[PDB]
Amino acid sequence: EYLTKDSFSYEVYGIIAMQAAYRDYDSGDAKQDDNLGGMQLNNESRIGFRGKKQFANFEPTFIWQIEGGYVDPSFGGEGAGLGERDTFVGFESASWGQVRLGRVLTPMYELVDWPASNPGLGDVYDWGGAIGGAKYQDRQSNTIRWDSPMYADKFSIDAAVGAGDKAGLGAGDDYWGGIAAHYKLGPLQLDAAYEGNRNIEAEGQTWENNTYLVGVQGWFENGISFFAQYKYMEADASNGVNEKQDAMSAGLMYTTGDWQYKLGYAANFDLERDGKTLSNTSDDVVSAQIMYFVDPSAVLYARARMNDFNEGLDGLDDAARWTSGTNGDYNEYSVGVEYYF
Amino acid sequence: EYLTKDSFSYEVYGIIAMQAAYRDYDSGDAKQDDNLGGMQLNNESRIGFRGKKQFANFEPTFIWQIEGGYVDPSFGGEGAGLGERDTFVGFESASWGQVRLGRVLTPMYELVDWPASNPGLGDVYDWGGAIGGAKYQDRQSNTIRWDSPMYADKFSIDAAVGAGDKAGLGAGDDYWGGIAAHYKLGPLQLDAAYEGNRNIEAEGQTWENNTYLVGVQGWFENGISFFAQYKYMEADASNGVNEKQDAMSAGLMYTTGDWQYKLGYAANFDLERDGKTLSNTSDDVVSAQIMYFVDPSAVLYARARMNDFNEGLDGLDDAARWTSGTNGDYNEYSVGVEYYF
Amino acid sequence: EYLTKDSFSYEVYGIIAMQAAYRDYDSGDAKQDDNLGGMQLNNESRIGFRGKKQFANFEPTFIWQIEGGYVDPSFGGEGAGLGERDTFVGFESASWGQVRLGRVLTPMYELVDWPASNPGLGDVYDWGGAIGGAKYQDRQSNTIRWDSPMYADKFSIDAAVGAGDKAGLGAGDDYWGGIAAHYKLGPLQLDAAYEGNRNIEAEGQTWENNTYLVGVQGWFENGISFFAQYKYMEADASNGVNEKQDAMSAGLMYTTGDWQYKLGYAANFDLERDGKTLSNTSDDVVSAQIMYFVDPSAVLYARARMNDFNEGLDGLDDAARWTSGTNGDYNEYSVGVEYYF
Ligand SMILES: CCCCCCCCOCCOCCOCCOCCO
Ligand SMILES: CCCCCCCCOCCOCCOCCOCCO
Ligand SMILES: CCCCCCCCOCCOCCOCCOCCO
Ligand SMILES: CCCCCCCCOCCOCCOCCOCCO
Ligand code: NA
Ligand code: NA
Ligand code: NA
Ligand code: NA
Ligand code: NA
Ligand code: NA
Ligand code: NA
Ligand code: NA
Ligand code: NA
Repeated sequence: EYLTKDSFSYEVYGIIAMQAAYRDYDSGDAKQDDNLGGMQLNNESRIGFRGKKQFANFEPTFIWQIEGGYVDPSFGGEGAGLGERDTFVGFESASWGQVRLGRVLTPMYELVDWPASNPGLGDVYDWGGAIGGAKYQDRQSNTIRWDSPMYADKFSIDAAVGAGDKAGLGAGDDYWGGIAAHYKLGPLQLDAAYEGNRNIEAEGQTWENNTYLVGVQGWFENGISFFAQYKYMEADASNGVNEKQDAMSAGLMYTTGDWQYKLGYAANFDLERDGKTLSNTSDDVVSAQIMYFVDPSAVLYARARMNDFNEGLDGLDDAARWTSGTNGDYNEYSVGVEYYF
Repeated sequence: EYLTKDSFSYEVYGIIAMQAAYRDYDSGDAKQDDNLGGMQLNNESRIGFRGKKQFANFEPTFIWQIEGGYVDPSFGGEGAGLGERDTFVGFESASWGQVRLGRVLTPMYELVDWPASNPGLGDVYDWGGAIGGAKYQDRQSNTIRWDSPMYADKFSIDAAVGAGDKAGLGAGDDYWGGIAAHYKLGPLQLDAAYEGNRNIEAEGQTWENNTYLVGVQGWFENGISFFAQYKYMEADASNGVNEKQDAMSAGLMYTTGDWQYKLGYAANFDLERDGKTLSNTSDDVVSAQIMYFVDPSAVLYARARMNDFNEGLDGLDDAARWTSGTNGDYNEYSVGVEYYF
Repeated sequence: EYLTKDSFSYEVYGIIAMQAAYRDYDSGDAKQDDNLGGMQLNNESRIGFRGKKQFANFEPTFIWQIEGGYVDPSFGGEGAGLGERDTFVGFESASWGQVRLGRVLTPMYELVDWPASNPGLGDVYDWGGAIGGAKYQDRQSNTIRWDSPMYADKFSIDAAVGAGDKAGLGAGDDYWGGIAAHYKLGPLQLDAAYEGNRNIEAEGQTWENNTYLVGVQGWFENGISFFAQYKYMEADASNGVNEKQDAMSAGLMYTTGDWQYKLGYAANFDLERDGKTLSNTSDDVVSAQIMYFVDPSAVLYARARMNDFNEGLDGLDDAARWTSGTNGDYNEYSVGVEYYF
């Protein structure tokens, strides 16, 4: 008659996240600036379901999750389905960690996103950049991913392979594989990652991409913390063209009582095609944030950032290649709340 | 081990609503009548999640809600995302009421919908009418809305501002602001509202709209209740054209034991453009309903209505302006159930 | 303060289902084979809500359900809305069974799907076939369905009528009706069903379809179980053309301890148009499966199947008629898990 934790085979969880963001664009076209700029709300709130089950006849515990998408992001319409964010089944056991099948972050993307896309560094460092093909996937369906245990309390590995975007619709044979490693050393964590994408169809060619990342995170007792990463992207097209572009991201934090101050910087350097530097193909971003720990489950923040994007380039089909800079440079001021349950 | 109300940081709620609706169209084209008319089911059922949190370091209580859309409405395909209906975050405190950010009803729209679009008066009084620009938003994303407390147990105010439909996609600079007030006087409630829409792009112009509303609702001890509203819509286009149209809606109810009888009527009067009446631009609807209070949480109803729409007009670009009458006049018989938990 | 079953007016339920499926196509075009074939994950996981209410003033119990769609199927993108699968309201009472309004399986479709489309026989026997018009609906909105009680513990009937696919959007006047009956006697069940579709618009004509089904299922105590069905499809177009096609499906199972071995076969025979057999319009599939009962609430399985589809035909507008064979023959190896809560 009376319920316990065991009465249910699932848990609802949520991230309630609302940002009010004012953008000021300087694209060169005043109408486009009026259109893209101004105040919006960016509602990144999402609901998920998850659970576990010890099957009677198999030792590794079954796990599963189904996570909804952002319910009303800026620049988009209302509503999200279930299964748009990390959504998987899997198994776990103490001695070998976990394996997940479904829709998860790639090992490389996970590091690109956290720590290195925060606060607002993502237009440059996440999906920014000018390279052809596919530098990496991000959250990707049709994936198998292994997460190792924390060996000797210090070292862990994440490895995955998956189908590409066209392959997932029965429209291509693209695929990828990736791996990351993490090592904890006193106040530091060292990070390294790789992703290779193959059979990528774009601009009339087939591409292979290889992306490499090295990074550090540190947390010191006097309240200073930081991160830094360097990311190296290479791409080869089936007509013989080679491209390379590198990038970096860094952040510095000072935490005192219920406050975190943060500065962030990220940059993509000029792209190189067949040994030649394409001028003005770099991007950068500077960001400042103050965050208040309003509760153990929530934060309030204020943020200011300035994005200075590349001036454009063509792809290998002689048409403009789309980048995060195609819509122009902008600055943004924002405030927000996030709450976790 | 045993659960309480406090074990969860969310509540699921729902409105389970099904209507079987038979429409008989008289559009002037027999094939169109056959297509638009006939029996459908209108499943307006929806699920929502909501909760609150007292943040340790902030006095006003945090509130949130994520509401799904109608799961299978008539004239539409199956399935709704989370966040299609009222979906927001906010804060509340006894002395100042509540503030919500996200997707909510405008102050004007809320009164236009309830009481004045029920039962089935909405084709005329909600989204019906012939005026250019945007007479008002309805449920709108990118909104901040304040709801005052009930001052002196009599008077309350709802005020809001938000981004327009194009601005929410980064495709324009439309916006709007609105306010409503409610005053209790014996068995009556008096209502007034305003909305102003700006930078609305349509028919090759930019438009400003101003809409005003005044109303009454009454509930008497002998079982009679009623509502009546008058609504005045004005619009100015950037080429100098002015338009005006007004409207009304009224309803009379008799409640006895577990039954409510209801008659409803709404009309849009002829539109005026630059001081000249456009003939046959009016609409009206008459509706009758019997409702049974089948449970404290539910109702059953039967409803009959007749819609007589305008005979068409052009917009300022010399093409037909779409209205709720464009698909033709129709009558409708329906039965339904609604249940709340 | 403490919660019971009665504290909630709804239950969450789910089917967590993941299949890893490798397809090898032989379409005649090596690029198309590369595109459609390869490994995908087919995530058929879904979440639902359901509940009941005894209304104070009505004896038949109110029932409802809202079921989400597959969260990330193969050949499709991520995310599903609530209300994509069986989503309805209804009433139930011991003496007359249940009545549902909304989105449910048709009586014919329910038998076509289970037992007769498992394991992987659906390309041929569910949506396969070459006949014009609409052989039957499957899961359909705008439906009323009655499920009788089990009379004398042996005999039951399911009957339904509904609006068609165009009618549901206000774009046509299609409709259907169907019925099925089941008789249980010792270790056998006999099945029979019918569906008639009317006013179906396709290929420049209006169609009527009539589809008939007879079947048997058996379950014996020595671990042998089986099913077999015969399905007869007839269609008449408004220009006088008659089409007929028949089909079958059968399966044999052997269950011992926690294992089920299964073989399945289904076929569509050559279609006949105006008394003439259209050569090479048949399809068939053979499938083998081993299933392990890993828990009382879950299964693991491995499956191999070979599909051999028709070589194409034209519809009555002299263009290719789409069938489940249009993309070419393929074989498939898969493994999966399903778990129910
Ligand atoms: C980007 C890297 C940021 C590094 C932040 C500083 C980390 C720690 O600095 C404080 C050093 O702690 C040792 C204290 O040294 C002073 C000791 O003086 C003598 C008293 O015993
Ligand atoms: C302690 C680490 C210090 C690292 C300093 C290296 C900074 C590199 O800055 C230049 C990279 O290019 C980014 C600037 O791009 C701006 C956009 O350019 C407009 C036309 O491309
Ligand atoms: C508080 C009592 C409210 C009394 C409501 C009376 C409403 C009168 O009916 C108006 C509907 O008129 C329908 C057709 O008339 C068209 C004339 O156009 C100009 C409007 O004055
Ligand atoms: C369409 C033809 C498929 C026929 C397969 C029938 C095989 C079933 O074997 C039954 C023999 O049973 C011997 C053992 O009986 C144990 C008690 O069973 C009670 C009835 O299930
Ligand atoms: Na804008
Ligand atoms: Na939005
Ligand atoms: Na991708
Ligand atoms: Na119709
Ligand atoms: Na519908
Ligand atoms: Na709007
Ligand atoms: Na493929
Ligand atoms: Na998929
Ligand atoms: Na259908």
